[PDB]
Amino acid sequence: IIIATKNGKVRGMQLTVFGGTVTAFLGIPYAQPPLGRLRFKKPQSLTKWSDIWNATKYANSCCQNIDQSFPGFHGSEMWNPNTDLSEDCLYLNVWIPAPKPKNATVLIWIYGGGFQTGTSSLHVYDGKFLARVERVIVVSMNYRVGALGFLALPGNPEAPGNMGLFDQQLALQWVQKNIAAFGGNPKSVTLFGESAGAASVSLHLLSPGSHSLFTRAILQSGSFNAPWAVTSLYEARNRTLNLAKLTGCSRENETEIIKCLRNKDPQEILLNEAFVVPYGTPLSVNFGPTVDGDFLTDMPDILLELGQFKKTQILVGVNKDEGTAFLVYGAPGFSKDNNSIITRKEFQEGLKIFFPGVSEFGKESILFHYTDWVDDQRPENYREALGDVVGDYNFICPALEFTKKFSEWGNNAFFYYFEHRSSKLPWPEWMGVMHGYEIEFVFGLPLERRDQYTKAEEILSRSIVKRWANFAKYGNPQETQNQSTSWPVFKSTEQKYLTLNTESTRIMTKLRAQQCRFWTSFFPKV
Ligand SMILES: *[C@@H]1O[C@H](CO[C@@H]2O[C@@H](C)[C@@H](O)[C@@H](O)[C@@H]2O)[C@@H](O[C@@H]2O[C@H](CO)[C@@H](O)[C@H](O)[C@H]2NC(C)=O)[C@H](O)[C@H]1NC(C)=O
Ligand SMILES: *[C@@H]1O[C@H](CO[C@@H]2O[C@@H](C)[C@@H](O)[C@@H](O)[C@@H]2O)[C@@H](O[C@@H]2O[C@H](CO)[C@@H](O)[C@H](O)[C@H]2NC(C)=O)[C@H](O)[C@H]1NC(C)=O
Ligand SMILES: *[C@@H]1O[C@H](CO[C@@H]2O[C@@H](C)[C@@H](O)[C@@H](O)[C@@H]2O)[C@@H](O[C@@H]2O[C@H](CO)[C@@H](O)[C@H](O)[C@H]2NC(C)=O)[C@H](O)[C@H]1NC(C)=O
Ligand SMILES: O[C@H](CNCC1CC1)[C@H](Cc1ccccc1)NC1c2ccccc2-c2ccccc21
Ligand SMILES: *[C@@H]1O[C@H](CO[C@@H]2O[C@@H](C)[C@@H](O)[C@@H](O)[C@@H]2O)[C@@H](O)[C@H](O)[C@H]1NC(C)=O
Ligand SMILES: CC(=O)N[C@H]1[C@H]([C@H](O)[C@H](O)CO)O[C@@](O)(C(=O)O)C[C@@H]1O
Ligand SMILES: *[C@@H]1O[C@H](CO)[C@@H](O)[C@H](O)[C@H]1NC(C)=O
Ligand SMILES: *[C@@H]1O[C@H](CO)[C@@H](O)[C@H](O)[C@H]1NC(C)=O
Repeated sequence: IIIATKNGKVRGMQLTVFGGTVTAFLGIPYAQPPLGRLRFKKPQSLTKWSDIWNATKYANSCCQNIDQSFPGFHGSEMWNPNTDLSEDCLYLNVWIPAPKPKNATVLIWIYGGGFQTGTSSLHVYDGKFLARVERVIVVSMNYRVGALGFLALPGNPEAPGNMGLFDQQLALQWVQKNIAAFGGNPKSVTLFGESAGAASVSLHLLSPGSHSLFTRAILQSGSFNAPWAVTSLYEARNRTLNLAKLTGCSRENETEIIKCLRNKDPQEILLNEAFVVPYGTPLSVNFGPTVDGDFLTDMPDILLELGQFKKTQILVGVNKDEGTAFLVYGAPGFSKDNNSIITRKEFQEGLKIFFPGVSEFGKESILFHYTDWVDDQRPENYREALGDVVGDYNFICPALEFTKKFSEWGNNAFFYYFEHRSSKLPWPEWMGVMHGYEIEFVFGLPLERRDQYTKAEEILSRSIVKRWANFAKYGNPQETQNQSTSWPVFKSTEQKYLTLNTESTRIMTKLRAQQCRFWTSFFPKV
């Protein structure tokens, strides 16, 4: 099956999914390759081609550093890129149902990875199940990460910043111009992403250039007001200058530096990205979004607080154990290969790792709020406390605060709390319901009866997929049929949220209330 797009014909391939068929278009280009003089610049528009572009395999992933902490371990390596790294990486994928739909709701995925890593070709991002089961069209794109996607000299178009966000945006534009030819409805587009993907989604709700490119938004374990999500104009300059010094590209003509950095191999630039931060943490975002004055006209907390954003429905949520994944990438006494019972002194040293530039008093205050023990004798007390600290500060409390702020301007919001630990999850049991391990269920992998998921997980994925699709299609994430628990809207007074798990789906109120008052009211003062 061949589809004419605005720049030429693309050839797809046919997949067999659950005694049915999905048509996949893998690796459609959506921009000029950002090579040569185009490196660091905004994405540029594609010239027409006259042949039939063969979009039958995933394209190159964007250049990025690889996580090497656990060679050969599936828990880490399932996130590493699975196509060639290349600067020539601006491509996207389309999964359309067979038979070709008439006017199908579109779902556009934006992956995470700290704005430094990630790729759409990952196994847990396979959109074929969603196309098959719910008859939506699924789209995902590669966008530039790390310095190549977010190096910033504010105002200088040679490296203005937010390039990777503009990559995402050009891809949203491609869906507006072309998805009708695939049987998709450009007027029913829902963005969803996880982690830095989710924070990207939240920034598309703030960027005026994106408002007409989508209908609704879903934010999984991430939002722009998370402390790791935005780099300051200060740090972006200090980081850019450090990179120039590390590469021997220190000049004075601000442009003669970009020229110099444009003659370096991608590998030299990736080498030096690690040391532009003076003190890194497991959550360091060396090169991320900035207030460029183009994609983002003001500091996003101000836009949020004053209601300057797209008015539409949002779906937001977090996992029970967001913080534990990061503990084994640096904290003392932690190991994925033992139960990581840490002492008080280990805990204290762990705060220095995750809060390097924070005062003695700031760290004491974290210790104080999180070491009032419901039982003071439990040996896991400090191990659990450190994960909760990292998770509440870095994910859970910023997401709650985004949802409160956003819903105060009249729009329906739905909040979930994911607390099912995958039965195939390769990390140890003390790490719990980890960051990123709801994605399997959102994409419907447990629906594959061949895998090792239980029947309970098939049913739970089955409802999540239904709820997500009903949110994309109708702005209302109900499962109206198998007598499901009704998901209430998140109001700033009541703060009702839905818990997702295999046993019992319940309505609760005011998640992590005590913890988030500390992080969102007090801690910003220090
Ligand atoms: C494709 O469907 C659209 C209508 O879909 C709606 O879009 C949003 C308003 C969303 O919020 C939901 O209500 C729906 O999913 C049809 O759009 C029409 O397009 C013509 C121009 O082409 C325009 O003049 C009409 O006003 C549009 N109708 C509406 C209700 O906005 C479109 O006709 C459908 N195309 C098909 C079925 O081929
Ligand atoms: C802003 O940048 C300076 C310079 O960073 C140093 O050089 C880079 C190439 C890279 O290797 C960094 O890791 C270096 O630290 C920072 O100042 C340095 O601070 C460290 C300790 O904090 C000190 O040992 C160095 O001698 C300092 N060098 C210089 C030139 O000042 C500075 O900390 C950065 N951040 C801030 C907030 O100023
Ligand atoms: C859990 O393991 C950590 C990490 O040690 C590594 O993993 C072990 C499973 C084993 O293979 C070690 O040889 C590895 O180096 C332990 O932390 C170490 O503890 C010792 C003494 O307490 C200390 O000298 C080391 O510096 C620590 N290593 C670190 C912090 O990286 C930890 O004690 C183990 N805990 C339990 C409960 O088993
Ligand atoms: O391998 C990172 C975990 N971090 C540690 C840094 C040293 C590599 C993560 C991939 C992963 C691992 C285990 C379980 C689930 C996902 N993906 C990113 C990331 C990559 C590089 C730099 C910063 C970040 C960052 C920052 C905040 C949130 C998420 C992430
Ligand atoms: C594009 O693909 C055309 C048809 O390819 C068919 O499917 C692919 C996946 C292969 O398995 C091939 O053997 C099949 O015939 C080719 O005829 C054409 O040459 C290709 N063009 C380019 C530029 O690759
Ligand atoms: C070093 C190593 O691979 N150790 C063990 C792994 C991992 O520690 C965990 O899966 C989390 O990493 O898990 C087992 O205990 C398990 O119960 O399957 C078997 C294996 O010996
Ligand atoms: C030097 O900087 C100026 C702006 O200050 C710029 O116009 C000029 O092009 C730069 N030099 C070169 C060789 O590009
Ligand atoms: C509802 O239950 C039936 C089994 O009785 C199942 O086949 C179907 O997939 C379920 N639907 C949803 C949306 O969970």
